[PDB]
This record gives sequence, C-alpha cells and structure tokens, in this order.
Amino acid sequence: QVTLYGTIKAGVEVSRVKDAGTYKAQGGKSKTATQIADFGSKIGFKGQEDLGNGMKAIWQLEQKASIAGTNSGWGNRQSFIGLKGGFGTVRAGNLNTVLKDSGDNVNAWESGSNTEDVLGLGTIGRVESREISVRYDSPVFAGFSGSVQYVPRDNANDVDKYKHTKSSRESYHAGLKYENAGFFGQYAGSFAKYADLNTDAERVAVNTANAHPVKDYQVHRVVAGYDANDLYVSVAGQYEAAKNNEVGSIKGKKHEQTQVAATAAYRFGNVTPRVSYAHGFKAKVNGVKDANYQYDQVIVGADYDFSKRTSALVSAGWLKQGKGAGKVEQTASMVGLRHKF
Amino acid sequence: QVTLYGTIKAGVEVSRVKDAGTYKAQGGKSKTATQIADFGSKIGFKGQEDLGNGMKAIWQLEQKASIAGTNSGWGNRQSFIGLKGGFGTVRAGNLNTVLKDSGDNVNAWESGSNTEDVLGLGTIGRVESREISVRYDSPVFAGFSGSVQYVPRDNANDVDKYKHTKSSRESYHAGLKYENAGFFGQYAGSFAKYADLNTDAERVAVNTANAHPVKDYQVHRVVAGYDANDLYVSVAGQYEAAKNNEVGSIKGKKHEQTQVAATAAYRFGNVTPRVSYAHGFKAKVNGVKDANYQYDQVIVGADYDFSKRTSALVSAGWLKQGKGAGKVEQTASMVGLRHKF
Amino acid sequence: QVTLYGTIKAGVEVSRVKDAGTYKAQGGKSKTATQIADFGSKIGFKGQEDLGNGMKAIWQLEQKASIAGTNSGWGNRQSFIGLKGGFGTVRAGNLNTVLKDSGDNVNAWESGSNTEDVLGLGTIGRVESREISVRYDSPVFAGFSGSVQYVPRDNANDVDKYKHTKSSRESYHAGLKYENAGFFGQYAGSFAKYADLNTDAERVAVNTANAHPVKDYQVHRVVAGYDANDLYVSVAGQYEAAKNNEVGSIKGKKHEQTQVAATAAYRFGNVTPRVSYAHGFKAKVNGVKDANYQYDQVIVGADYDFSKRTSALVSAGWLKQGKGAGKVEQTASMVGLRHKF
Ligand SMILES: Nc1ncnc2c1ncn2[C@@H]1O[C@H](COP(=O)(O)OP(=O)(O)NP(=O)(O)O)[C@@H](O)[C@H]1O
Ligand SMILES: Nc1ncnc2c1ncn2[C@@H]1O[C@H](COP(=O)(O)OP(=O)(O)NP(=O)(O)O)[C@@H](O)[C@H]1O
Ligand SMILES: Nc1ncnc2c1ncn2[C@@H]1O[C@H](COP(=O)(O)OP(=O)(O)NP(=O)(O)O)[C@@H](O)[C@H]1O
Repeated sequence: QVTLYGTIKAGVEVSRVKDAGTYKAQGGKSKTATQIADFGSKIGFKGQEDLGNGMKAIWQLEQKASIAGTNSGWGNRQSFIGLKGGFGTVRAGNLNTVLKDSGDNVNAWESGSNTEDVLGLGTIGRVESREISVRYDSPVFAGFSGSVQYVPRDNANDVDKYKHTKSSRESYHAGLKYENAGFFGQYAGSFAKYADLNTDAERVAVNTANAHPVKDYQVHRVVAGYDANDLYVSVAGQYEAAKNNEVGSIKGKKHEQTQVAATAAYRFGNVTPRVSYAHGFKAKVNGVKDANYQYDQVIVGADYDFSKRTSALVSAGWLKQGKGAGKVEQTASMVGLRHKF
Repeated sequence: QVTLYGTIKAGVEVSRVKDAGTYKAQGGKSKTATQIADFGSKIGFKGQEDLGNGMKAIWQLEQKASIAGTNSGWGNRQSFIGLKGGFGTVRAGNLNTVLKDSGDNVNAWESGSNTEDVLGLGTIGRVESREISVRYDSPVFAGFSGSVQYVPRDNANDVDKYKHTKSSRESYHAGLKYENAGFFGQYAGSFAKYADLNTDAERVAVNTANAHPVKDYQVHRVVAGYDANDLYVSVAGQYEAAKNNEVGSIKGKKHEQTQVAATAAYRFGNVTPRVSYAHGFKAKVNGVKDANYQYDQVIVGADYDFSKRTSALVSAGWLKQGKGAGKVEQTASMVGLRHKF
Repeated sequence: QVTLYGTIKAGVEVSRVKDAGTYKAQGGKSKTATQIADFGSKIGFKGQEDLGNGMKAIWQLEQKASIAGTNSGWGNRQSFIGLKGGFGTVRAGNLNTVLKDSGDNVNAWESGSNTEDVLGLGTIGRVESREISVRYDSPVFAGFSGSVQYVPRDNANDVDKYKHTKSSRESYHAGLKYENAGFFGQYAGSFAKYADLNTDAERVAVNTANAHPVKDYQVHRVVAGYDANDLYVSVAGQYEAAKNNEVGSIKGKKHEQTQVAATAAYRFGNVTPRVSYAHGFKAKVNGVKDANYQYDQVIVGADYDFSKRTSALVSAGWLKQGKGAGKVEQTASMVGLRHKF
C-alpha cells in the first residue's frame, strides 16, 4: 500500500509594475499583463510499511508538475526515505527546510511564480528552501514538538569534496512548535557559518554568477496565532543577518533585515475571506541603512470551497519596494482553481 | 478515485529519401535506414470528483513518455484543470488545439517522428498543436456540439508582458461538430492577427531563429464521413493563409496553401485494413505560386487487433514534394505494436 | 491491471582518494568527503494483459528517480513493449544489455554514483549498459534458458541513417544460463564489429569528445556459483578486447583486459554479511602492457533485513588502480537504507 497524491492549480493573474527606472512609458507605468498561469501543481508518491514494532519505514517522491508543461524532473519537491516510531521521525533526502515548513502558518496564498511576491508573501518566504539533508522530528510531547535539521558541507558544495579549500556552507536548521486549544506558537531558524546570497537576499549555490559570500548567516522566525472555530489569525516576525565575506575590504561588515507579517481569516460557510499585511524594514548592507530593501504589502482575498478538495480562489495584492525615486510598486489580482487529490 | 492511463507503441520503420540536392549518391538516392522507434508512447493521470449538483471538477496530467527514453517533463501532452456540468465543459492549461482534436478523423496513422510525414498525414497536421489556453466545449445538443478556444497575448509571448511593443500573437480556435447515424461532419479553424511561421509553414514562437512574422494567419478545416458498421471513410479539406509581416518590403504580400486528404477502412474481424490519400496544392508565397510546397502522398496499411487494447500494426507510405529538379521523394514502411492501458 | 513499483535508497557515504598526481596535499592524500547520496532510487510502471491463448502482451516504463532530485526523464531505465508466450519472450525498447542482466550475480552492492567503483564492483560492470534494441528470451527448458539481443546500426548511430559513411556500430549481445539445485552458471557476452571507447574502457556514442574508435570489440563474461540455503558464492571471469581504429597508424593494434571477481555471503537470520574481491589484470593497449588499467578491490559489508522490502545497509571498500607513481587508491564506507515497493 503505496499512495498517489498531488494538487493541481491554475488561474489567470493580472499585473502591472510602476518602475520609473526600467519603464520609459508615461510616469514609469508598465502595461498591464493578463496571463493564465500554473500556481504550482505537483504530484507525489508516498508510502509506508509497518516494521513489526512501533516502527514504520516511510518514503515520498514529489515532483513539480505544472499543467502548463514547464517542469521536468523527479524528486524536485520534497522527497525522501525515513524511519518513524517511538522516538519520532528521521528523514534524509531533498527535505523541506524547518523554516520552509513554518511557511504554512505565514504565507498561504496561491499564485503563479511571476507573482509570488505581490500575490503572496514571497518576500518573507525568500529564506525558505529545500536542501539535501538529514532531519529529525520529535513526537508531540503534550503541546510541544521539535525539529532539527542539518546540511553537509559536501552536499552544500560537491565539487570541493576532496580539497577543503572553500569554507563550509554546511548549515543547521531547527524549530520548536507548540499547539493547544486552537493556540500555536513556533520558533524556526537556521544558521550557516558560511553561505552566499544574491541581491534579493536569497541563498544561492557557492559560485553562482554574482553571489555575495557571507559569514555567520542566521535567520530567525517566530509565528503565533489561533486556528480553529472557523478562525485564523497569524503573526510572524523574522530576522536575517550576516557578515560580508566577499573579496576586497567590505568584508566583515554587517548585513541585516527584519520582516513582520500578519494574516487573519474566517470561514463563513464555504467562503473563507482572508487578509494579510507584511512589512520589510530598511536594511543594513555593509553597515549602511539601505532603504532599497524596505517594502509594504497587503493582500486580500477569499476561497470558495466547492468541496474539501476543490476550491475557487480570488485575491488582489499590493506591494511597495524601496523609497523615493528608485521606488517599485506592484499590483496584481487573480482568480483561479485548485483541486487536491 | 483518480485514474492512470496511457499507451505504449514502438515498431521498426524502414525508409529512403530521393533528393538530388542533398544526396550525392547515384541518382539522388539516399541509403535505406532501418530503425526501431517509439511511436509516441504516453502516460497520464486524470481524475474527477462530483461537486454536488450536476457539476464535476476535472483534471489531467499527460506526458510524452517514449520507451526509448528520449522524453522528459510533466504535462507536455494535454494536461489541464477544468469544470464540467450542465453548461458543458470549461478547461484551462496545456490544451489540444480545436484543430488538433479534429486531427483524429484526419490522420490516424502511428509512426515514429522521423516519419510523421510519409507514414502519416503529417503535412496536413502541420497546423495542429497544443497551446496554454482556455477552452469551452458545448454539450452535444442533438447531433451538434461546439468548441471555442483562446490563447492570451501574454501566454503567446511572455517576455513582452509589460511592454506591449510587439503585436499580439494571441489567437482564437473554434470548431463545430455534427454526429449522427454513423454520419459526422465538422469544421475547425483558427485565426491570429499576428503569428510567425517557419519554412515548413508550421507556427513557431515569436523570435525563433528564422521564423517569418505574418499577419491575419487563419486556418480552415472541414472533415466529413461515416464511422460505424465495421466502416470508415473520411474526407478533409484544409485552407491556410497569411500576409507577410517581415521587415523589408515583401510585407503585405499573400501566402496561402490548400490541402485535401481522404482515408477509408473497414474491419474484417480483427483486421482493419486502411488507406489514405493526401494532396497539397501549389502554394502562393509572397504572392507567387511556389511549387516547392505541393505534394502527394498515399498510405496503405492495416491493424490486427489482438484485443481491444492491443494491436499489431503495418503500413507503407509514399510521398512526393515539390517539382522538377528540387523534387524530394520519401518512401517508408513499418510494422509495430501498440498497447493501451 | 497495471502495476506501480520501484525502490528508494539513500545513505551517507564517506571517502578519500590517495592520488599523488592530482592532490598536492601531504603525501598525495585527499581530504575525506562525507556525503548523503541517493543510491539509485527508481520508479516504474509495468503491466500485462492476457491475449487469449498462452500469450500475454507486456510493457514497462522505469525511470531514474533520485530522491535528491537530480534525475529527470521517462523510460531512462529499462522500459519496453513486448510479447510473451509459448516461444518465450520478445521485447523492444530501452533494454538491459544481456551483460547488464548478468550483472546481478556479479555486483550486488548499493552505493552512490561517486562511489560505484570502490563500494561496488563498478570497474567490471563498466561493460554493462542499456541499448535501444530487440531482445529474445528463451523459456527455461529444464535448467537452461537463453538470451539473444541486437542493436541496429541506425539506432547505434542515428545521424548517419541515410549516408552510410561511418562503419556500423550495430552490436550483438547474447547469453546462456543454467540454474539447478541452488547451482547456476552463465555465459554472457557482446560483439560489435565497430564501436568506440573512452579512456575508462566504457563504450560511448560515436563522435563523443575523446572517444577512441575500435574494431571487433567483444566482451565475455562467465559467472557460476550457488544461491540457496542462506547461502551465496559467486565467481565471475570477464574478457574484453578490441583493435585500434583511430586515425593515424596505431590502427590495427590490439587492446585487451581481463577481470575476475568473487563474492560470497550467508544469511544469519536477518543479517546477511557479504564480501567481494575483484581484480583487473594489466592491460594491453595498442599492443603494449599498460599497468595503469590493473586494479585490486575488496568490499565487505552486510544488510540487516527489517522486512522483505526494507533493509539497512553497511559496507567499506578498498580499491587500488595502476602501479608505482601513478598509483590511485580509493577507500570508502557507507551506511544506508533501501525500501522496495
Ligand atoms: N523553490 C521554490 N521557489 C519559490 N516558491 C516555491 C518553491 N517551492 C515552493 N514554492 C511555493 O511555496 C509553496 C510551498 O508549498 P505549500 O504552499 O506548502 O504547498 P505544498 O508544497 O503542496 N504542501 P507541503 O508539502 O506542506 O509543502 C508552494 O505552493 C509554492 O507555491
Ligand atoms: N507536438 C507534436 N509534434 C508532432 N507530432 C505530434 C505532436 N503531438 C502529437 N503528435 C502526434 O499526433 C498524435 C496526436 O495524438 P493522438 O494520435 O490523438 O493520440 P493521443 O494523443 O494518445 N490521444 P488524444 O488525447 O486524443 O490526442 C500523436 O499520436 C503523435 O503521434
Ligand atoms: N547507466 C548506469 N551507469 C552506472 N551505473 C548504473 C547505471 N544503471 C544502473 N547502474 C547501477 O547498477 C544497478 C543496475 O540495476 P540493479 O542493481 O539490478 O537494480 P534494479 O535496476 O533496480 N533491478 P533490474 O531491473 O534487475 O536492473 C543499479 O542499482 C545502479 O546502481
């Protein structure tokens, strides 16, 4: 007994960008783009066998499958082999980062990738990812459960396996959760002595074009709220920081940014209207306040549940990035459809 | 309840090309190539759930799967999410073009890709394709059923989303069918104010190497015939046309070509012998009759049905393209096997 | 009735290479690499339908699926369509080479690809592969069974289909087996009048960078042993040879190498400890003894069977290649997990 599952979701999204810099049209406004777009359809195959005592062997293979036909490859979404039992769970493979899992309580919007940032809290989710790694998940001991994860230096860099000439990009991810009477609160974070970021502050493979090496990269997230009684309100606080490691005397200088997000919604019969606010404060790059990284976003919308596996979706979102003249404003809205199986 | 399906088909095909131009061997003849070749194996996953009233949510993910191992990717064959009910059907995703669907009644031959043109009416099928799009399919109202399809400018060109600096390649596909007492007749066509063609007259993505931009591109197909009583006879008429839009004073000049095809077959117990004839008339390119596009093809063959899902196949085909000295003649024959699941 | 199956296997492997030449660290020693690594997870879809008499139609689509997410594509592992019945079996598609099948009795170790050579008898398995081809498998006529396989010139080279200007790389693979009272002994080999090798002596596509064309390439394998009674002992002997066909007066000169391998193991309840020894003799390249191709390897390890589909794995291996100063020594060990479904 092996099981097949997935999700299928598509919809048409509408958007426009207000950017003085790369738009020469009147007043910096882009035209308005109207597109049909897959929202991240997926399809997996998980299974489990009982081992005799409390133990169960477990595995999963999940792939991006976009109904627009733009994906390819196996196990490119969470996939793994593991063992489960008294002690809790132990998994190894392409694994959701403890911070990516905590992303559920923080960004629940559906959208195409060209809009993950305006129609979803994509900016705060920029720290989430999947990593080849080992992960331990503790049982829920009465309100509490815990997760510890680790990524090998030689899995975080494969070419450098035999010559340790590049500093380790091995990282540690760990989380602590608490659920009770609708109440929940969790802490999740990650730390890597050495890592590399692109200019959007997302982590990238060592040696990617224009990656900026960093030291002591750490991320902290804290979410809390209440989910039950046709009711949900969630508040998240995130803190990112690292030192400059790139060649040339900027090295040692501090990078850091703080984001906060809040979302609440209620189910009124089959409709669940929702709303989210998110803010990214000014950032300190190489020790200097850089207002290019500051932003504001609010998203509103609802889902009409045709059934427990099928929903109709709608949302509009607004985003403001940076300040003054380098200002970038994005506005989008969509209507789609999701079917879980 | 989600269902798995597909088809598997392979066979060995034999071929030779008579082309004075790119063959220096005696008299323009190529050697004779003998190959094992996948005929387009595929594998999908479709599903549906009832929604409460006459409505049903529907989806599919179908992928090219060639047993020779040369394919990769998900949803690269018709895949989609849709809703079905009283009003008929509504789908969105990688969708068979209304003209690709009408291809069933017009080219039913199985073959490898290196022979889609001699062992199949591939030339008349050059107007068929799949497009990210929305599609409506009307219920059969007593003999009649109808289909309307549309491809967004921003799905027909994604890079140009925000700068509308390139003319829309958005297109409309629509069909009308009629079935009764074995009798059927359908019209199917498509129209795009702006499109782009390669030299084989097939549509290509804006900006492909050597694509020729065109204006008012329209295709018309008409098929009619009789399928029942161990009996099938089909006749198709197709008309393609467009204006020249490419840079440089050839612009505005007319392109056009007409093709006709005919196929008939009968089931004598488990064998179904079949035969097809197809003709492409001289073409008018930039206002001038170009006999390079004219051709003649006849295909004969049969299928021995081992069971309702398994068949053995055989066919020979002959094709003549262009005239005089630029003449290209292709001849092939194959024997294969197909298994539907 | 179509069936889904596969295997999932991952584990962490540890390794170090002692190579004076490409390591400048003290004494030629590399650092020690510690990696999580997929061992070749896979997932297939096979099926069969009865045809009425003793005959059954059969098919399979099997894909590399690595839980680390590094694979993509369909049918890239054995996949095919075939017919089975009184006469035995007939298959066509991506097919395991008769010599790749005989690989079961000769290399049974699990490992990641970066260690297929030290943690597995990978070196002797260098002659195994999959080829688009047709294959016949005779029924077992009381102890004996047989296999004959063939790869078309036009499937072994596709570009050269119409101009036969390159000599045929078409090859023949054939095997003969015998099983009885735990006893078994098989012969398996292949022969190609023209082929091409890389410097590791593995076969490569015509025209690959740095491939060395060869004439009369033939491989001979012979394995024998006893598997039953919680008992296994296997001995293999292999002989490879070819003539030089590359441009420039080295042509016509003899290449040849001999390898032998031996492995035995016993099941003591759920544990099955195992051990293997393998040796590659000096090689004759262009008529000259080349000790660069000579090697020695011993692998020890066991599998603890959690159940008939789940095992825990462990192994260490040691390998010595070439002689004197060009000497390359590899040592690795791993612990992993496998789950068949
Ligand atoms: N690599 C990525 N880059 C950008 N966005 C992503 C990436 N991976 C996932 N996402 C988005 O973030 C979401 C993460 O998954 P989620 O929303 O929890 O649904 P899911 O993956 O089907 N369920 P789960 O298994 O719990 O993750 C996806 O729906 C994507 O829209
Ligand atoms: N992109 C393409 N280019 C060239 N030939 C194609 C392409 N797509 C499909 N074909 C061929 O045309 C046929 C179209 O599908 P068809 O013959 O109807 O079988 P099917 O796809 O299994 N069923 P359906 O879902 O009704 O299309 C395929 O069998 C292919 O041989
Ligand atoms: N192309 C390849 N290159 C290198 N190693 C390979 C290749 N293909 C397979 N292998 C390895 O050799 C083994 C061949 O398959 P095998 O060990 O018999 O397991 P299997 O493929 O699941 N079963 P079978 O269908 O009998 O081959 C795989 O487990 C791989 O580890």
